[PDB]
Amino acid sequence: GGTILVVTGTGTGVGKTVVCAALASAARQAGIDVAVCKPVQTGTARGDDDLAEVGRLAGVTQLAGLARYPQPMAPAAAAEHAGMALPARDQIVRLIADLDRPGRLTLVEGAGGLLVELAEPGVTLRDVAVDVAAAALVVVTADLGTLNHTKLTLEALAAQQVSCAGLVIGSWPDPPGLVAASNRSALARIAMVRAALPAGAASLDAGDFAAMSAAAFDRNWVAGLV
Amino acid sequence: GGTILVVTGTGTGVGKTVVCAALASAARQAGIDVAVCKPVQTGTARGDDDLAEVGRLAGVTQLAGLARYPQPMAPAAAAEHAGMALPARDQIVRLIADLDRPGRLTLVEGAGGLLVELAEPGVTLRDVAVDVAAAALVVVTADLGTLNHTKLTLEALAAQQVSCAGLVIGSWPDPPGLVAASNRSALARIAMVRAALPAGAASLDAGDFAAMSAAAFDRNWVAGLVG
Ligand SMILES: O=C(O)Cc1ccc(C[C@@H]2CCC[C@H]2CC(=O)O)cc1
Ligand SMILES: O=C(O)Cc1ccc(C[C@H]2CCC[C@@H]2CC(=O)O)cc1
Repeated sequence: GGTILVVTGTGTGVGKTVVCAALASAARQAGIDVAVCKPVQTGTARGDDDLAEVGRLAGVTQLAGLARYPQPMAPAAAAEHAGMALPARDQIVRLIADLDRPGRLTLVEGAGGLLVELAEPGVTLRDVAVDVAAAALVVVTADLGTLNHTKLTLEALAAQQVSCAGLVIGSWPDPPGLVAASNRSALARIAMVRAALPAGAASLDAGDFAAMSAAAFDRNWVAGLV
Repeated sequence: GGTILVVTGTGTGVGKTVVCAALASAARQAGIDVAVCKPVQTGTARGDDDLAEVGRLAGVTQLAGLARYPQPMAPAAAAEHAGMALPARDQIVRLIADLDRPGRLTLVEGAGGLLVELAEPGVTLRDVAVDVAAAALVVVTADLGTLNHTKLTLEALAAQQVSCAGLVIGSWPDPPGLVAASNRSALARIAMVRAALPAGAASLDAGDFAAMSAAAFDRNWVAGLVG
């Protein structure tokens, strides 16, 4: 096959989706074919559609999903509220494996943090990454507390031999500030910081977002992904 | 010795200090001698003093500090900003060991989350807990995101065989929305929820705080903490 990368985060609302779009965009601009799988989407009642975000920000067309829940909650809580089960582990893993092909960078977005239940029973994006032999890109914030959450997430990855492909700071403030500046240096000593997306990047149009994305990542690392 | 509990949290600003005071208050009301220690305190330049707040809220007089740093940041960054060094591992252990005595509950309040560096090189409250044979009480929020952070924290505890003394929800909203309610039920399936402090607990005066504290915990769990 090709390269499967799961795009996780230290938590919820840390920029997972915008990073997935940024990497997608930078990889497409490197001539890499990109697909994104988001097996479970919640929050559809209020308009949440992370696949469409990547579609519009990055131009990706291979956008694979299995389930959509109206409530802006955890997949398990959203599915409980809807009275309908989450998808099965086999559906997620097989969808990703069917998406994966030579020459292609396939990004996998879960929901919230790394140990969030995505499929029955208590299957997580970590289990899925083990099953498809994917490495994990970990999206982190620049804010107070990001170091503990990052170290916690990287331990959980290594505790299951899920390789860490690096960190991305989901939102980099202007101008940084003492905590943000200190955190960025401390994060680099924990793992490779592959990018720090400027704050506000999620609101960019497709051309501006592509420009930002190409500049945010190191071309050689992107091109080395596949 | 007695019982040493480290009081940690899923992150920063989740209620560790108020939980430390609430459990100290509850233990003191059951006649248990309580000492609270804060190995590393930052933010002294804006008046942060968790030992002083624990003393204010719970009446604890046996309060032991060690390292203090002005800036309200992580210990490593706050020490580097002040031109100072982090304490060594053995200094934190000595701080705690000197407090430990039979019949006494010694609470060790961390700074930030569990894997925060408290001593060079990369020594965390988890290591300290191994060193002094302490279990860890994990303070959590009820907010969206708490389940992942709680499971991450508990996994990190088990990875070094640090027993989890249970969870405490540091602020419980009244009434709870769907997410808060769903989270409390899910949290109780991953570990014992020892208490759920009512929102605004940090503002209660001494009497109300002591009453809140006595209600928040199961008297038999508190009284069983130390013989
Ligand atoms: O995890 C990191 O980013 C590193 C890290 C972030 C924050 C803290 C403690 C904060 C700092 C000032 C106030 C205190 C409140 C608290 O005790 O949580 C320690 C380490
Ligand atoms: O960990 C918990 O407490 C449970 C939990 C919490 C939040 C999510 C993600 C979703 C939920 C809605 C917006 C968010 C969008 C996103 O962050 O991708 C998943 C599991």
